[PDB]
Amino acid sequence: ATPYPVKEWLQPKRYKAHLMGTTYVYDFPELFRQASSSQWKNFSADVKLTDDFFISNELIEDENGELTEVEREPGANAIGMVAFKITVKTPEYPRGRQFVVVANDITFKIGSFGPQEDEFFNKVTEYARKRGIPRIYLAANSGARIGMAEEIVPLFQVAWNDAANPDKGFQYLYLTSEGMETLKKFDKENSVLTERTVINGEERFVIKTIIGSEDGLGVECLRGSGLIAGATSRAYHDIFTITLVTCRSVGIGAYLVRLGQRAIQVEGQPIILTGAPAINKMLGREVYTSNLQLGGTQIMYNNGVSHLTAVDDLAGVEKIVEWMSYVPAKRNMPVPILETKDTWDRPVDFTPTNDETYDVRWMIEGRETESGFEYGLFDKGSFFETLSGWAKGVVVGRARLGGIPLGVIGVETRTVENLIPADPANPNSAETLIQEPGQVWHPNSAFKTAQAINDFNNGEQLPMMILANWRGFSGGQRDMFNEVLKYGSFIVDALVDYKQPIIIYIPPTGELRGGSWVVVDPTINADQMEMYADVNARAGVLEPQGMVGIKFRREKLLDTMNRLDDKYRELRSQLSNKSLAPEVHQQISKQLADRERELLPIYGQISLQFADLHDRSSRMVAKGVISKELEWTEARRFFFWRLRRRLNEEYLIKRLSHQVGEASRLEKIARIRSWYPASVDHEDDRQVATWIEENYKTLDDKLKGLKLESFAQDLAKKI
Amino acid sequence: PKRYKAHLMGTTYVYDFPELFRQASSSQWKNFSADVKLTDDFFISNELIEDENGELTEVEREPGANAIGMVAFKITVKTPEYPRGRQFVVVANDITFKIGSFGPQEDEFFNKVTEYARKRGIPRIYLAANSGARIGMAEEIVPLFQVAWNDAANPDKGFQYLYLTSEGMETLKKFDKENSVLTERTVINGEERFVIKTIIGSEDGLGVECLRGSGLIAGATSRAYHDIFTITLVTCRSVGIGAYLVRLGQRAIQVEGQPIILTGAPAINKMLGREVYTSNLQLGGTQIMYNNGVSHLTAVDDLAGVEKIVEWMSYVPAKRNMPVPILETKDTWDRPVDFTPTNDETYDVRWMIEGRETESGFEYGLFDKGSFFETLSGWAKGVVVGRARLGGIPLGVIGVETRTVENLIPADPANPNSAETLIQEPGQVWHPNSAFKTAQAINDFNNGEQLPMMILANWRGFSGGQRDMFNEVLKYGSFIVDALVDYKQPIIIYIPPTGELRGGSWVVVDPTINADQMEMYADVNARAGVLEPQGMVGIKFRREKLLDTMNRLDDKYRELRSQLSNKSLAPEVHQQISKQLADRERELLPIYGQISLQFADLHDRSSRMVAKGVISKELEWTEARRFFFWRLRRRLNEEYLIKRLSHQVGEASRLEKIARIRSWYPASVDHEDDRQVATWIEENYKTLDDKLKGL
Ligand SMILES: Nc1ncnc2[nH]cnc12
Repeated sequence: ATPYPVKEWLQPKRYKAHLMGTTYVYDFPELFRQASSSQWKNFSADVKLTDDFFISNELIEDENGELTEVEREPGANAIGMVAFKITVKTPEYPRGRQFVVVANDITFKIGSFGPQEDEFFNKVTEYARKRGIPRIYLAANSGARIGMAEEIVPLFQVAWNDAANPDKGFQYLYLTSEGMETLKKFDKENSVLTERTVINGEERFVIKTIIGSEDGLGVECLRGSGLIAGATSRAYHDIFTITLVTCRSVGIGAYLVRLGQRAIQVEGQPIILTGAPAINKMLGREVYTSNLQLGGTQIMYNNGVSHLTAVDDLAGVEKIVEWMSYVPAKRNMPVPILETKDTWDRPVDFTPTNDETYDVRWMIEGRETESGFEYGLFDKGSFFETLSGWAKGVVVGRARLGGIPLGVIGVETRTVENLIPADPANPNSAETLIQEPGQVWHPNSAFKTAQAINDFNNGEQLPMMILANWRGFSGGQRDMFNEVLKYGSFIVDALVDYKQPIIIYIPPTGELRGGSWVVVDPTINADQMEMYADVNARAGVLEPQGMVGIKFRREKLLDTMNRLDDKYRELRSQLSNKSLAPEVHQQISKQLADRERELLPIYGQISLQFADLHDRSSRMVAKGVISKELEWTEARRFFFWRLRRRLNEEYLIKRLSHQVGEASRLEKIARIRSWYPASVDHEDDRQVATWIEENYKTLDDKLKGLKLESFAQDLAKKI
Repeated sequence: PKRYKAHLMGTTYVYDFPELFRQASSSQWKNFSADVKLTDDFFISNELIEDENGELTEVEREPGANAIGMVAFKITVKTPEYPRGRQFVVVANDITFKIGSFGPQEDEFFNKVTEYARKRGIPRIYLAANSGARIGMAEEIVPLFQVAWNDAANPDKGFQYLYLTSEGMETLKKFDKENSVLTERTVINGEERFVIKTIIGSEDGLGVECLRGSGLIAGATSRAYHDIFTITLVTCRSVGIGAYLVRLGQRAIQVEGQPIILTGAPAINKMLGREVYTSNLQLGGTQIMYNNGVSHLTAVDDLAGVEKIVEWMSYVPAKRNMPVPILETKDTWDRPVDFTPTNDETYDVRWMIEGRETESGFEYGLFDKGSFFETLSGWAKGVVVGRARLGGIPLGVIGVETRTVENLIPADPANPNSAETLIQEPGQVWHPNSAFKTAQAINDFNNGEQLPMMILANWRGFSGGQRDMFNEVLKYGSFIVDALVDYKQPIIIYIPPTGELRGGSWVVVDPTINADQMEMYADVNARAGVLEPQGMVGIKFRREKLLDTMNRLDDKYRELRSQLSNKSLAPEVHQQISKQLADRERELLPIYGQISLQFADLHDRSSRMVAKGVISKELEWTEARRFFFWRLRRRLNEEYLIKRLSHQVGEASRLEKIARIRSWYPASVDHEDDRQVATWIEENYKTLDDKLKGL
């Protein structure tokens, strides 16, 4: 009979949790242990983990409401919101990093949000924020806590219109002196707001407002939803936030998942507002058959609300751990550099061809060809895609470049068949398929791009590379009506807001035209952006077919003919050098038309090539619009050292902006680069980075001392 | 001439706009105080131009000698809100200078102007009339290039590359343009052919350099919207960067038939090898941009367009961080609010806001008669966004349409199976568009306008259906929260009379979201609760509990209940009685369900809201105008004091600042009386001022 203690017996709560299809909240810490363990297996199997590599500390409020640490038997939570402070030693943080886990106890009042759960959830968020560590939220709730005064139930009355016929209706509810007394025989007068009265022989205290002695019935909870809605809203711009939906999320539940932005949905676990049964009655019909139709994975994932989906709670936890490996340990710390086995010093194997279609992910991480492995731009097996089920025109995810973490955005060259499911509420609604052309921003892909730039920026504080390859925005009616202009603008706002280095880069077979260029041009945020174009990329306000349709028309094509074709030329002269007889002019005009009707194609071809010669990177360098043109196969090596140099100098600027007399970026960049010895030329990225890194110790000193002179000069002289 | 050109375009000639502003300004007065006779210098417009150092400077010159396609004027006019005058610059595209194209210079000038406005904190108006980014080819290489055919005979069989002769090469050297093409010498039979590797041109503004400029200003306008009041009028057409410029400025009035697009119908039909679109208006006309919210407003023509810009400005400050422009008017603050909603029949939230004329007289609304200036009225009509004055105090106001919206949607021309679809949007419920409109308004009221705000909250919650959820309603609702967090002025949330605020709706407008600026108030005739009664009984007062209530308040039902449990009868007897138990339940159930509803409703009252301390006070509609006028005025005054304070060598926290201030008042002042506190502060701005510097 079970060789070991049945845990669902020792703690029935655990069984209720399992009965509702989710993990028992006090069992989630172990799930994070298991995932952190795998993190190491997948990175270095010969590593031997002790037991102190993972530490989970439960946090509960003390008397002054200050969260402290407590070790105690699970199932002892007085409120339905629990929290843990994890501090685990991971590959990118051998000495360990820390984060907090906030979770609804789904067994406690079905995970409902009451004033206490709310204030606790808020108290925890500020705990993380003040420390700068990530805030993980496991959501499994039933929303705001509802209720009625159960004390007024057993004793209210009905001022009927006609006592002997209740059907005729009533006029008001009230309590008898008896009831009015029954309340104090327990001290619950506040439970109601009455108004004295007498009648055909009796007392009548009409109820004007039922309030209830119990806390957590209505608006006070609503008040608490808002405290935490704005708290998360704020946290997202301050620390790495992320929510995992483990059973379901309703009301502020569905709003907290979104406000935290990054969200992982376990399949079968709905994210909803008002439930299907409620909607059905509302609509007076049996329209929906399951909450999944409202907030299931085919909605929230295809929608973009859920950045990822997981088959079960453990899978979802492993995805949170994986996501964190890219983020800094705490706010304002250098990005977690984890050198893999895929050295930076190598060529880039897979290369596109302006013919055969390709998956942009190949360029990103590589291809597993039937004859070996073609390495991509980034570290082998490092790409961690996100928002994969929404706006597939774009490809966003995290990655590592020579061990350096960064956000990556690519363009999907293949046409996406976005299939929209019919609306059950509309008897004559039809499943419909939208075809989204590759290399073109649509309302959804623009918004997605914006979302990604913002998520790399706010909590992750990451560098980012955009393999820009857009022919523009869709300008057709439908997409203009769907406000592609608004989502397109969001892109600019996101880049202006970005605080880490940005690399824009038109890849090989790529191009970046009119509308698309304006939203990614370095000038938008000169401080962090830089653009590069592959020697084999293209760029211009219009495409040749377009550029020609306006500045290389027929007449012009013909002028080129008369100048470059002997037959057409000599023919032109005969029609304009001598007065010919009608019969002869006709005879020759025909020979003209037929010649035009034979060279025209080739010549039209010639004009395109003329146009395409301006759309070259060489011109980009010439006009000073990019920083450099590059050799694709050499990109990895090049960017590896450009990012590392950029990052290294940025870290120095930030320090040189923590003291007193704030100076312009320029000056800080001056002061810094004068620290370099003649033996290292500024223009050399690998020369600078290596330098800064080899002297961090020394540098650290120079900066600290720089502050001392300040915080002691303004004082020494403050006479 | 120039004028004629511009008029062929359908727009007004650039140097004729100031005259239009002038005309509109004189109107403001005729509307304000008729009998006034402005003097020619009540308005002053100076054209701005670049100088040696490139630094903008004012000048007076020939209305038409601009060397670029971007023009700028510095308006300075005396208005009703600013008698001693207010300022603002106006940048525009010269539609006759290369079709308002954006060459690198038009760009760096525009950017230059924007920063000029941003540094002085003054509004930046933009008149859009352009063809987008400038395009061109190295025209000097067209008569000089050669084709190395596969076979000079039968040229139709291809070519290998373009080059320049030894001559053409000298043709460039001569006219000092040897830098128009990057080339590479070759050794064919006869002489050398410079193989064209890439063309550059001698003229500037042919491609990418143009795009750079486009970007530079895209981020410049993006930045300006968060720094100064920005607005733009679409006078002729706006293409590409022009259209992105209209959006990035956020505020936009669109002149009818003046399209805003990214690519013309021609290019697109061409793009789809078929005659899809007939007009550019189908792509960016007011039926497109106005209905979708990109164009807050539309004007019949340029003058009307400019008028609306001037009317919009009468609500915003003169320069960044300037006290909102108070403008007391005929309709004084001390009066009751007339129009009142009635759960019975339907109403228009506007009547509540601006009053309505009745076949008896003018029923005054909550705000100053005639001061409502609605915007974004062609998009998401579930919400009513606008600006008005409360006893002269300007402020953004958001109300809720209670009447169903019949959203009509045009078929898609490029999809031959498309059909005009009519989506009905129910009242008092957020949908993706209305939630989005709500956040946009809050964002626009806060960024350049810097206005206080009152939201007459009346929402059953968000749409939970599949469609509205599939369409991301969850994303736009959250936008609202972010907008409130960012708010920098005083906010007032007021659940109006026949109104309510439930589970999902209440969470995005709670005062705790931004304790520093918000406050909530509920009418004594309003409702609130996580669930609506129907929903509450649905869970907490079901069939069973209902029966338990019948068995307690209905004598015969208990009689019957008793018999079946206090004596043990014969089969036929137990059957008969059980039957009559049912007949009784199917008689009272209805009216008893009514009771459970009433029972639930008594929990959703403002009194409980006060009891719980979730609102500030319950109020009476008719008496709201009076209450709010002094609460706002009062808070405006304390905020003023909060800033003058904070601004010192020890900045503390709200609670603290607001407490060192309130500790300055006379001990006899009631920190709870708004009129008295405002009155005192105003009577002591200097006395208060002295004390400040006294630290
Ligand atoms: N934007 C533009 N610039 C220059 N010439 C053009 N011809 C048509 N559109 C143009």
